[PDB]
Amino acid sequence: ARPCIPKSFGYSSVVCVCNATYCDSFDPPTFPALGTFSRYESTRSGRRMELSMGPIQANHTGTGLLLTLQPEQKFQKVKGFGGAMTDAAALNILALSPPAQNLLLKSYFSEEGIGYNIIRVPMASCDFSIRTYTYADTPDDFQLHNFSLPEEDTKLKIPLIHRALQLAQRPVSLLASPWTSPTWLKTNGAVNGKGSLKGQPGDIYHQTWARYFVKFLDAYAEHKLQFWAVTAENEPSAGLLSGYPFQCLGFTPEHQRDFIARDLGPTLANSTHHNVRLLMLDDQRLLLPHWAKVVLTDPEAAKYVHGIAVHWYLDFLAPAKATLGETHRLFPNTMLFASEACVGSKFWEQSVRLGSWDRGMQYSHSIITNLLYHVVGWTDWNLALNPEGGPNWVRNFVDSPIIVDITKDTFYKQPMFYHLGHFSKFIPEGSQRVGLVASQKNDLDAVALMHPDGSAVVVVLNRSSKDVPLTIKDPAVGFLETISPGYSIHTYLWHRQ
Amino acid sequence: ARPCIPKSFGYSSVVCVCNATYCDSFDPPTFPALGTFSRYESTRSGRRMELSMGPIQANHTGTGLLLTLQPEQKFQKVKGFGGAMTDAAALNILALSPPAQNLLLKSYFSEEGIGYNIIRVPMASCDFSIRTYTYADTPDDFQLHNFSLPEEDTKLKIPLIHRALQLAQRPVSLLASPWTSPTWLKTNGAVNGKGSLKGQPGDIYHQTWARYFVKFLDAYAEHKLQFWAVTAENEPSAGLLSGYPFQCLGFTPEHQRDFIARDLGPTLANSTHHNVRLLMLDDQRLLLPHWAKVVLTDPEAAKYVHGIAVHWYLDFAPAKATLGETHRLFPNTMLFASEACVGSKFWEQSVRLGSWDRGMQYSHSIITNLLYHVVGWTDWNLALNPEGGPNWVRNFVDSPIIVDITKDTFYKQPMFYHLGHFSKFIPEGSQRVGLVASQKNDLDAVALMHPDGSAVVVVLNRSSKDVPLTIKDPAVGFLETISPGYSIHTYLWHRQ
Ligand SMILES: *[C@@H]1O[C@H](CO)[C@@H](O)[C@H](O)[C@H]1NC(C)=O
Ligand SMILES: *[C@@H]1O[C@H](CO)[C@@H](O)[C@H](O)[C@H]1NC(C)=O
Ligand SMILES: O[C@H]1[C@H](O)[C@@H](O)CNC[C@@H]1O
Ligand SMILES: O[C@H]1[C@H](O)[C@@H](O)CNC[C@@H]1O
Repeated sequence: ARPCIPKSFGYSSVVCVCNATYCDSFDPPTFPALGTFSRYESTRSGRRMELSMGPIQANHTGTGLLLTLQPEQKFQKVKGFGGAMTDAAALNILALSPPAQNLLLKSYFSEEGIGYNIIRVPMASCDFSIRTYTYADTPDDFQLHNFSLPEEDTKLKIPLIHRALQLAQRPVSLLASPWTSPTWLKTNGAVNGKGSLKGQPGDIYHQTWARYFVKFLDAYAEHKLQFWAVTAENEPSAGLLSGYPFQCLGFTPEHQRDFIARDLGPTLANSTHHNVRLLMLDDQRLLLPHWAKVVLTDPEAAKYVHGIAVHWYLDFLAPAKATLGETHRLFPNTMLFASEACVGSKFWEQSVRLGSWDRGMQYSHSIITNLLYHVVGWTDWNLALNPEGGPNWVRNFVDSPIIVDITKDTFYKQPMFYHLGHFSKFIPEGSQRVGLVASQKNDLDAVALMHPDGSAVVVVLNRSSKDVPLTIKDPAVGFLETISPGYSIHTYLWHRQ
Repeated sequence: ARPCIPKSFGYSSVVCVCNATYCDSFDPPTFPALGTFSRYESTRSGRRMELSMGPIQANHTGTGLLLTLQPEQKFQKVKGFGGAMTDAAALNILALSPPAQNLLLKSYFSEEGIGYNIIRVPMASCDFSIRTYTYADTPDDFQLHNFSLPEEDTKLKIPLIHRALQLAQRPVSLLASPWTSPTWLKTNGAVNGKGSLKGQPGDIYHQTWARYFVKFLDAYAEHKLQFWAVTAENEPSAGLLSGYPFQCLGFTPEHQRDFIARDLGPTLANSTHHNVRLLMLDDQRLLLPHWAKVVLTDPEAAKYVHGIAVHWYLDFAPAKATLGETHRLFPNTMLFASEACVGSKFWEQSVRLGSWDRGMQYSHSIITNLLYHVVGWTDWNLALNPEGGPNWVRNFVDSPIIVDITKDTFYKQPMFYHLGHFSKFIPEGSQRVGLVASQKNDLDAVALMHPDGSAVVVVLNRSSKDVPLTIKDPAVGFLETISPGYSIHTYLWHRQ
């Protein structure tokens, strides 16, 4: 429908420029006829999810790299893909003119964009906020008589969420996560730094905090928003470290276990929101499988836990298999879910690198490794940031797939946006990842899934500089002859009957 | 003989203040009779390797955790402990007046201090230099006729090293590591960034680079200094990273494999320096076991590799899966910690004067290393200024001694004493042995056997609670003690 308007900022690749009247968009999706495949291509050299089609060949010799589909090797089903509606993201989106806001939201949520179906919502303030607040800042208000949603929710977050759901291709799932409790529930009486809930699981500080989840959900329900899930706490390990700079609330895995068992599970289970799922951890995978053991080998906490949530930030010093794989080995019936990722990365590179192809590859690299190790979904951090990677009240600036330039009523779609798009647009909720074996050692990253309609989707990422010729075999159908260009990512689709 | 002069700077504990006429020091060791032990204690509250003594008796009065010496279980033998004489360390030491310099050097190398017996020496410049330079900056000098040592070596590093050896109670070993080759040998023609050697193992570029190691060893040998070992490159993986900010030289594990096999191994071994050890990796431990499998399964490379050098940064990949697994796979190739440092969280503060937490990080990681077969442990810069500098790129990192040029004073941090709890009492040749815990506890502990047969046990308490403790020697009896919250003890006793 409309192509990328490219612009260079002197990094490895370009961004796609959008404004009030223009943004790159897709045509409505069409089924490739049986015996054909669809290919979506993005390249460092400038191609941005271009649609092309080819034949599936009945025969193939000799020769070189072959990746064979295994429809009988069935693994996890997919929950979905999305990002976080933080104070910082919402504030940036709304600072644009209304027509630019819509193109922005369609890019993420529409069928003319990348079909996101998860939105993470912080419960009150985090570091990507411009002030600290919780929903119950009256000291010692154990009854939560003064619990209320501030404007951050009622004027920025919630209206943006509604407009996304309205644009949305697919049913959208909301995920909620707290950074800090009110400061009077905490041993250090501050939103940041080392500190946890006062007293012990089962007591009034613990029961009040559990009740605060219920009040949060009650309040969102009044604005016609239902949650798919909540996490027990964002990065519980963070609140264990002295001088921790921004909002946190410390739990050892034992504390989380008992908090879930005593307070948070029963409270949620006895509320009108009993169907909301609870995910534990919500922190770096380096904490697995230990954290999952402590919590899930206690059946009183296990009965309340639907899933384990993981953060991507390092990560690089904890190989998937030893963390993600082991945990699945031990609790195959507790889903793994990536609830937060950003870049990053690095201490000598700027927070925002407009046009960075490398950062795009890190996303898709991580998404593929995640899928290969059982993870059922993936959630980017901030949906939009400014060219500084903010705002952020502790200046903890990071990058985002969409960068808003408020003076120019313009936004930039980075490579990360598209690299994400290669998964989000084409893997709906209910897809099942399947086997895919390589006939020879290669430099590609690849993953195959089965769409709920029976069709196939395979994503191939090439992080080397060299083109790599390859064929994908599907026994039901034949052979896709293709080439993977250096510094590219392709998604391949085709019907099976 | 002289106690710590404490000073607080607002962090969890104190530094010890030393200057031209005063520094904290030890008396010569003694050999207490069988049935008595010596304890060195440092606490966050202020004690600094304080010596006391007591009895190891036949009756067991304690009721809590029991640690039993098991001398029959024998593990790795120790190579030693030390730190890096970088350009920055040397500049910092040399900005003190002479008598202050001596007290500093004694703190680390002397019997009166902590008994260091390793020095790592960068081969030309790294980030802790105040300028970029190699030993062969003149382009296209493939025979290296113009190879030479600048002032940083001949005026700063080398004199300091000679003096450290004059003072040292023990034989000191030197370990050398390159950050970058001459830039005209690299794919990118720069000192930093994504770039390897040009061409391929075997060719003129590789041959020249390998010869540069020999020229370096010759040059130091003219200064009457011999090396124990060299690493094949500092952080080879760094140079695979686009825009890497400081001096680097990229090798994939295969490239390191082939460079050692074809060039570095043959050249070193066909030189008068054939006894110098070669250590591979010299990088984060997350690269293990993989890097070890690639290099060490090719017999042509393996025959040249004495050991695997690891950095601790960047550790927070577990010990078992890296060090444990690498030892299982290659049990006759020593593991050695070539560079350790802290390591500041982004809300810090590269230098935190008096930080007890950083102390604990050092001793905790030394203990973990000992429990996973590592034979040696090298700190990074011997000394830095209060800004954690000089560093030509950016400072991130603290150091056990902080020099204040303007007051002719230097500060010994908790890191210094945490290292000392080990380096002072574990000489080269010491062997790690069993130490069995009777019940789950929060302590970190390790036992070793001195070459003279005596026991050394280090007990670290990272919790805030006092832990009542009994240590048992099957040969002697029971030692009743308490490990206070936020403390580190070293226990020493004779076994016959
Ligand atoms: C919007 O973008 C297109 C560039 O594709 C351009 O022709 C149009 O003028 C832009 N609008 C504004 C207000 O700059
Ligand atoms: C050096 O340290 C000792 C002990 O603290 C002290 O008595 C002396 O004054 C110090 N020298 C200077 C110049 O302050
Ligand atoms: O608040 C999040 C930070 O803003 C994000 O940059 C990475 N760290 C984890 C935290 O949950
Ligand atoms: O030059 C070294 C750095 O100065 C040290 O701070 C951390 N490790 C990376 C490098 O090998």
